[PDB]
Amino acid sequence: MIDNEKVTSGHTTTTRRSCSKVITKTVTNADGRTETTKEVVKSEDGSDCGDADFDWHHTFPSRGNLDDFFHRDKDDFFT
Repeated sequence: MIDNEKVTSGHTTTTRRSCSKVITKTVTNADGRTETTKEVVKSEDGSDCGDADFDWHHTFPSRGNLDDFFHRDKDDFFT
């Protein structure tokens, strides 16, 4: 119903790399259409953002959850 993409309000993100940021949105429409938006950017230096990694992401067919937890942030205990 409502064949129209919502306004999709969101920070739209801006910084990538300094923190782990992976954006994959794959839309499969049984009508025969298929678009794939993929953007993997992982800090190539250091690798320690948000006390570990800002946002985790994962790989969903279209949308539903990150199989992790957005805004991830916690102390890695102490080896």
